Amino acid sequence: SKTIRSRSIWDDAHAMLEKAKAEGISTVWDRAAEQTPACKFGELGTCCRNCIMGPCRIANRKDGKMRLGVCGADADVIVARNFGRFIAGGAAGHSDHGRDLIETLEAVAEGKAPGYTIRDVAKLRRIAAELGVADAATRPAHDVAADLVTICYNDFGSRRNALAFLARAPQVRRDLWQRLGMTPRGVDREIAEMMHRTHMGCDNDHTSLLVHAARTALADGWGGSMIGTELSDILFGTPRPRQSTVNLGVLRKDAVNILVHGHNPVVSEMILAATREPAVRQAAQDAGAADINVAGLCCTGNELLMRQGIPMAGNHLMTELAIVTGAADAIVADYQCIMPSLVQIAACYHTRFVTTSPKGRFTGATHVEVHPHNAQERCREIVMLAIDAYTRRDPARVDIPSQPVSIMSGFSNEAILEALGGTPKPLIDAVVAGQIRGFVGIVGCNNPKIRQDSANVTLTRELIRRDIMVLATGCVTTAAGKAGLLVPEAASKAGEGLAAVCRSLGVPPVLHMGSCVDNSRILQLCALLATTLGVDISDLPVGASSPEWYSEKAAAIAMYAVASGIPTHLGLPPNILGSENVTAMALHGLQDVVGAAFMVEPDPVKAADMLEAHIVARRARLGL
Amino acid sequence: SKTIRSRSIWDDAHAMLEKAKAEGISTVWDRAAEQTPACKFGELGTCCRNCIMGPCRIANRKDGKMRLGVCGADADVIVARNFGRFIAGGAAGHSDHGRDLIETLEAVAEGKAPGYTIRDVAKLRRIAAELGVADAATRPAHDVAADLVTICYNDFGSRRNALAFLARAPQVRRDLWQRLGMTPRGVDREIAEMMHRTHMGCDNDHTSLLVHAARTALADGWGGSMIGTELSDILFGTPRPRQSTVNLGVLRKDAVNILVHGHNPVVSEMILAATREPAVRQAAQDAGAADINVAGLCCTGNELLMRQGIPMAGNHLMTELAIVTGAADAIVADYQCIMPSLVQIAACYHTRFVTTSPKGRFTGATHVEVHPHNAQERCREIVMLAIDAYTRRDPARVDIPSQPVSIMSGFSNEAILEALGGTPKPLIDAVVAGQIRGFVGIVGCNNPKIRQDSANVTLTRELIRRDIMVLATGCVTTAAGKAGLLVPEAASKAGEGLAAVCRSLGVPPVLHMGSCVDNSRILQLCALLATTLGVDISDLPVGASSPEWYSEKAAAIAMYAVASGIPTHLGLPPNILGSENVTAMALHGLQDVVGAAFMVEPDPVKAADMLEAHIVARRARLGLTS
Ligand code: SF4
Ligand code: SF4
Repeated sequence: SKTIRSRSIWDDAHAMLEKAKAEGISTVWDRAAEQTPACKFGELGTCCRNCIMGPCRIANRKDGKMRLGVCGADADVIVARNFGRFIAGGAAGHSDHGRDLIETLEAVAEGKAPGYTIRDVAKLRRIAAELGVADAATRPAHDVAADLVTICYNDFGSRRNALAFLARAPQVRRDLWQRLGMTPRGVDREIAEMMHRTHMGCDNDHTSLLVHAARTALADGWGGSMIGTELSDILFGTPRPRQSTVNLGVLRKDAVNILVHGHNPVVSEMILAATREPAVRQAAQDAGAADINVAGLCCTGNELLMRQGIPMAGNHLMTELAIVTGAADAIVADYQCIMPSLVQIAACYHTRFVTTSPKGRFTGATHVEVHPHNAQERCREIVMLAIDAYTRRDPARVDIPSQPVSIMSGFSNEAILEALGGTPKPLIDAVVAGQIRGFVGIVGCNNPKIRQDSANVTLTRELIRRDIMVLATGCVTTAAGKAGLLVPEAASKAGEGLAAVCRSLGVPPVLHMGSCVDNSRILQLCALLATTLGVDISDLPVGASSPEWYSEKAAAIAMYAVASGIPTHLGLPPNILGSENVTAMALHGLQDVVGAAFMVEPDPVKAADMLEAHIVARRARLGL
Repeated sequence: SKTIRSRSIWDDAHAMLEKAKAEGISTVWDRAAEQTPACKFGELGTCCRNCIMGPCRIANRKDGKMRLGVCGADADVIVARNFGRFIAGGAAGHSDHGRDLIETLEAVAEGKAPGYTIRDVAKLRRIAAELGVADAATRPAHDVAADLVTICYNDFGSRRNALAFLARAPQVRRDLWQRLGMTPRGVDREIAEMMHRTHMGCDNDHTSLLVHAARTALADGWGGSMIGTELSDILFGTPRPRQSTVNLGVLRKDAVNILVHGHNPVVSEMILAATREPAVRQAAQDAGAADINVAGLCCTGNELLMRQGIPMAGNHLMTELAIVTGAADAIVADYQCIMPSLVQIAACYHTRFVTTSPKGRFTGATHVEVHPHNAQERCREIVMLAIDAYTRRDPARVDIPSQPVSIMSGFSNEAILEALGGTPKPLIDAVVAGQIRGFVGIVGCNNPKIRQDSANVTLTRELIRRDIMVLATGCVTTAAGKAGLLVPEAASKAGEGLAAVCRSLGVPPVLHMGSCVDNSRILQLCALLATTLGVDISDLPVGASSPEWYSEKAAAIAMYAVASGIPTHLGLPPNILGSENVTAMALHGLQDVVGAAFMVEPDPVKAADMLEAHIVARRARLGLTS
């Protein structure tokens, strides 16, 4: 099938697309084909639905009609307001995730979270001292956790002048944010102000609207996401380099396969612990299974990969196909980027679709709500439902298509610095010498409009060939993994300088740094290098790219990378092209304001050319 | 012009529409006509733009295509998510307003707000004692204010189980909210969670989404709005009954006319103070003006009316027409519902359009940013700009069309209770006796799709005829005022029972209770009556109506009225009709959950029939006669 081949570059995707077609199961690609018309105005950003004087659409007509909304708003305001709410939704996704981590650490500190502990007490004391907890090195760990909880909760209040983790940014970058009015003050406050600004008759200046969009996204990267990353390491362990596998072949015919899906490790970490209890393992053996096999999907799978080495079944557009294998006995979901089509496809088989969060409700799903105080009990119940569903699996409909590909994961900043001997100096020297010319974080998703992982893999190959080290998060993890680029042996596919540095360190040329919230690790690493060198983040030879993005969260990540001084490439444009002024601001105007701008380029080789050109220019301004 | 007559019921609007037509000035009605080819999918709520796998539209096609979005979401999820974000935008409008009041009270308590004071120390001590401030009756006033500021800020945090003012609601209503998962916890938090829930692949159940929409709106009415109302009374005075005038005739040809527009009294109160300084009045007289005349627009005008008796120039669709009079020397705006067309229309005259808030930026406006620490200085500078613009006014293009209509305003709950002798008992006795059969809060805006104020005025007349007292806020204030219903003499236009009670108290049959944020006053009054009688708010003979609404803030008000147990009528439907399940939930399903539901009815007489039917049924459940 030429159509099936055009939808992905992977054999395991192709095999399940054939199977789904033979069984009459429609997938995300089929629904994408139906929605291709949609609305030109929605794509251009020139449709407004923010009050019922409208809806209004801005058109270019010879009679001059429909140039303004009923309230008088023009294309610039309407597009900027739509883009702002788009960003606020992405920031809110990371905000609630970070807030949930605070609640969990507070529950542990109060002794009200059976089965949860502080896995990394050393990191707890370090982070707490960094944020100003008195005597964080010597006081009882639960006292220290409670004080860190109070600081993090205060960043979710309305009385701070600047977020707590913002102190990591170099002084020149904080002074710039202050002059611009971009300093993030409260994680929830910026989201709430954006919704106020975008109400009819509030903020009607596209420049003002975009400035607060930067402030809202900065409250994510230096707030919601960074709190989520650091507290997750404290609760569940700081990642260290380890080996694992990826693709649909990680599912086992002889085992109970449980796929964790969503973003929150607070649930998936306890699911994993439940599968290790003797009575639970006995129920699986009583059912005829050889073992219980947990495999990861999306960001919560990335989290289990970084901290436990749990194999990854696939990324965004693989999620439906994982059920089509016939071996998915249960999907355990929390929230974000869980396509509701999985509920209907699970109904085609024996698969149980289990929801666990009060925020992630899916009509028709089996809801076993998980909170810290009952997670150990509830996650036990959830694994038992998976074992029961295993006994109802139809063996004739099982087809696990591929053999898993080996990967190396767990490259937190702590692991990176340890690999360098404890300081960033060897990394700076390699950059100064030109063996590593720069770094690019590839952090994108999948999008049905782009052949799955074609741009992710091509861009990754292009960059490491040019001695540009790649930092991979999100869906790119599975893409780079299946291409065999996440192992130390892949240095043979990097340039001479990068290959030599990788072989001397024993690391791959592509470092897996975690989930989408773990893009905050990349902010931290950039901030560390800039502070060490005494320059701004906008002076570093760095870049960010999302070749196949789709979600509001990806746009928020791109926005706070740009606002932090990181040139950011997107494979597809956001819904803003209906305003030339907003588009020019995103592509060019922001360069004069924050020292970086967006790039839109669907050709991954041309994308690599543009990212390299920025890296080269920044190398020149550093005198290298 | 038949078209001009069809656009409003008021003579002052007709004259300015005729004037605008001859001068080639397009108004909101003209732009509404251009946008009448409104997207069907946007109107039905079945278009989703929440990711760039889309946009997606759900259609009812013969070939069965486009039944689901690319992610698999159906019409129920897509409509419920769009409505949730719609509600969050309205709640965020009130949230930021209340937050600004907290900052102003904090600035006063620290002595960093020249020209601001605690105007109502007595209410400060009462509110602070109510929320748990230790020794609020005797401690220094600035110390008490600082502790109340801390309590209010904590409601804008993420560590509360329930908002502070939620304790006003009856226990039965709080227990119901708790079981349903509707208890509002943080003013900003509920807004943020709604944006998280409506992200792709998060909340994909329309019932769950609608329940959190109720929780988000409750964080407004019992949080952002209620904090805004009470702190505004503390900072600028608790309203008491007073006389004033309304309509475009409140503008004076011989004076410098300054129109305050927006929602925040922190700015308009200092503008008024600036126009009262002797040196500023001297510059106006030196320029040839008899005086400086401040007149109000929209909610900030409602606030100046309630606390200072400052006359109101007009409501939503009058804002453009006020500049067309040719006598508007300056518009001073803060934020919310300020149409950016005013900037272009001001450019057709001498009028200065001044913005004052970092949140309300308008391209091409004159920005003089106002904060508590510099408000006294900046507002003086702003009034001077108005005097200068007055000297450039074209006398030939001036046309102030009408004579002002007298109104009575200032009916805070404190004023109502004082008129009743200090307790609600005389009011309860009148309801039990059947002289006052029920209460309806009419809280709507204007909408170009409805002839201006035709439904607002007709519904108000229908209700008071049936002995149903009307509580008026927002744009309804100007509507009821211009019809002469905001004066005690209007008791002659009410039924026999309501007229007798009004004459016994000396009050109009329509009580102006303030701005849109002051709908929290109506929540407080309903909660007080329910608590006194030992029943739920859903047992009281009450209703709420928004016959001509348009904004997200209006939908948030309607949602938290319903969620609090108040049957709420809307003249126009929200963009939800593309989902029958969501529509059925809003119109019927919610009745079984929170004891009230939405009503959509564009006929104001039928709306009065439906509101009265609920009042009668609740009267029976209380064991009262009709
Ligand atoms: S806010 Fe303005 S542009 Fe948007 S729908 Fe309302 S009237 Fe139209
Ligand atoms: S969230 Fe779902 S329905 Fe909405 S645009 Fe994205 S794919 Fe389409």
